[PDB]
Amino acid sequence: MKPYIRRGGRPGDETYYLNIPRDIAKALGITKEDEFMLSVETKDGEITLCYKRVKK
Amino acid sequence: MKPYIRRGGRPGDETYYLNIPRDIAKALGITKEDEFMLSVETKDGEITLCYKRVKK
Repeated sequence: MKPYIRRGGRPGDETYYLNIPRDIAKALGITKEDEFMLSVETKDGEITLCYKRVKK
Repeated sequence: MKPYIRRGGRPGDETYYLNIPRDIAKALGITKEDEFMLSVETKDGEITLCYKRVKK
């Protein structure tokens, strides 16, 4: 998947999002109550964004 | 941090997103054409969503 990038009026106020596909979200029971801790790590010498579910 | 949940009619026809903080996005040079491969793992015994960049 490609990143989901949103903008406002002011230049440089853009925000970035990664999608959670429906069936993966459904299989994981992901809800608006969940909390994630984000780490940056290496997977196969490539850059990885890891969201660890910490709450709910 | 929490998920960015957007639209839905309620029935699991919702969409789920995880935010990349702007300066992590900037430090990784994230642009709209980057490609990410989503994998699901355990970290400290908790579910982790890992997004590996597979194309810049």
